Amino acid sequence: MYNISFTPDRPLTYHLEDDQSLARLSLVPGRGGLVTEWTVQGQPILYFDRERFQDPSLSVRGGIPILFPICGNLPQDQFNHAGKSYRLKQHGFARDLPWEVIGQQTQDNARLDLRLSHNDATLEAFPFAFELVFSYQLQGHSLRIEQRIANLGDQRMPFSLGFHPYFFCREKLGITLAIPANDYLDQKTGDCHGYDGQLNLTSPELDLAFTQISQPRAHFIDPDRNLKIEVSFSELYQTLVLWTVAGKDYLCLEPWSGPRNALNSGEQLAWVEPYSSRSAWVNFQVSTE
Repeated sequence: MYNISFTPDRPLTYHLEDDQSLARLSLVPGRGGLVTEWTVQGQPILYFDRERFQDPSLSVRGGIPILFPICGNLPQDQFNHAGKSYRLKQHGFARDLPWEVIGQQTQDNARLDLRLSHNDATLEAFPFAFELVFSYQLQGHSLRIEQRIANLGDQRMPFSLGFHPYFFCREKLGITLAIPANDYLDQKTGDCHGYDGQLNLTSPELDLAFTQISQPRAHFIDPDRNLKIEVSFSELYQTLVLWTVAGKDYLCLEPWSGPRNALNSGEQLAWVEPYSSRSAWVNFQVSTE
């Protein structure tokens, strides 16, 4: 008898936990400093397409992808800077590159520190000597990520930074929303719409961009699972995006420093002075309401 079998590929994965809160998280740094899965008391708070994550060429669907130096795409997939023209794919390249672990702490929480540095390939699509160090801290029932966006070059650096969390969500109908806006932008069509404080998340596809928010936070409550997921953030984030599609069980409540095409329009665009850096943070709190 002749047999042949094989174990698939599996990237270097870090595991974080608080055996007290029964919280465990999986972060795989070589794939964009990406948080893939997160569980509290064994229940999946994040959605993650494992099979898809197997073809290293497919975009990640689930977890918490990082958007830098832009969120969304650009017209013609480009932007001009100082006469010259540059090409950037949707959501930048941070999501597509490996990060290095430059730190670890286990006293006040489970803390993993990752670094993403510019390089020749990166400078070819974004001419700025950037350096990012993100800190992922896991405690009790929450996940906090702290960012330091640095410009190690000689001229101002414009940029956009975003987190694209895929929160687990099966029974969408019972979902209670709480987005601090009065209007949103259906990025699909490009038409605006009034927001009353609720919406049909059961619709075939919802791709809303709330670029006018009145609170440094937002959340949603799912009775079926009897718990709420709240997103809070530092002032670098001025836009809230909501992604969801019929079938796939996830609801994205994403904090963006700026909307699509901000690198070109200047809307909520951000800068980092030469040989300087700025910091920010995003927080994720789960509650058993």
